[PDB]
Amino acid sequence: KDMIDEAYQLTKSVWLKGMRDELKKVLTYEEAICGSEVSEYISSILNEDVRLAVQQRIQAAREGKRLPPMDFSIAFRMYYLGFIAHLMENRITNEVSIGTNVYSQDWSKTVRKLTKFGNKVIAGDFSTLNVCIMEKFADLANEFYDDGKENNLIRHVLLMDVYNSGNPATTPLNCFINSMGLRMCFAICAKNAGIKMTMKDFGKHVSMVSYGDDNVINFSDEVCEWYNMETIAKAFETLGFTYTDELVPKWRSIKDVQYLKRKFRYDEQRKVWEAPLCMDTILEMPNWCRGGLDIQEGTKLNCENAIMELSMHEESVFDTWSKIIDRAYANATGDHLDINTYRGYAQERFLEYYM
Ligand SMILES: [Cl-]
Ligand SMILES: [Cl-]
Ligand SMILES: [Cl-]
Ligand SMILES: [Cl-]
Ligand SMILES: [Mg+2]
Ligand SMILES: [Mg+2]
Repeated sequence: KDMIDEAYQLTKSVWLKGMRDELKKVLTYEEAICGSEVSEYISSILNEDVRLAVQQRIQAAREGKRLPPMDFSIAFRMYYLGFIAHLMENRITNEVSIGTNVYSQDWSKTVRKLTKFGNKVIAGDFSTLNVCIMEKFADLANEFYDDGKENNLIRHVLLMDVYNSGNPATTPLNCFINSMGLRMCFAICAKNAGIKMTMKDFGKHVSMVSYGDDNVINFSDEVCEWYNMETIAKAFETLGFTYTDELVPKWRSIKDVQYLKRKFRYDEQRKVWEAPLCMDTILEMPNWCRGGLDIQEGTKLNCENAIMELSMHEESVFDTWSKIIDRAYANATGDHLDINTYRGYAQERFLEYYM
């Protein structure tokens, strides 16, 4: 139907909150590669044979033609990174989790946003192409920049190669499909159960957040018997997407759900919301070889980070596994880790993010 149009308008209101004029510029080739001092979120990732290829790509886009990988990434960043930097500066309340600092108050902010309409909460990821939602991503970028007919054509041409290209290309795009596809699901879930609500009632019953293809969705009890994992998964295949649950209940609680390979843990003693990383991920950070074979430059640092990551689980888990990781590294290398205590890591996070 013409619901893509109302999805797009609702989303725009949300995603455009907090606009800064200093960010509505296409970046120079140098800014695209080494960042700019306008944002903490525009940062730095032959020297003149590829600039000549970016040039060929930009001009060919200006006349409507697209070409066929590093030059694509720099171009895309030039025309889109200010927008992405805007989403990151207004993160979480704008439904976009790109830029979340899980060691900081962002995590409790994410929790405050996913408990806004009660206790029911779901999570999962989508998989496929739907060029009608993708199209509108170019549109919303263009609406953000307001910089002329030519730039708009370039954003539309670049977006057509994003999936075949990189990380900053598909990740905010899939965030957009999330915010869009789940307002659409809300509307098609109300027609199949004959509820006299419209997409403008989404923002009164649903709070959501996304990181690329992965989301967490909070919804009120009022809407929960017709808008939940079961119905939303079905609605989402009407749009061309499989929508699996990470790990089928109709809802859960914020403490049961996994997001960015982490969980929402409230620490009763230290009264704080923390982001324990899955042990299966933590435990692939060290090199366990007892002969210290492929010890790379970052092996020591990888071990230290794994142990820092243990400090956001309960203390029992940090006490068990930090000793295991510490002894393994010692026997393998004959060297030692510089690690902190449990409350030492907690204090590190307080001094840097709560103060
Ligand atoms: Cl299509
Ligand atoms: Cl775990
Ligand atoms: Cl987990
Ligand atoms: Cl071994
Ligand atoms: Mg993912
Ligand atoms: Mg593993």
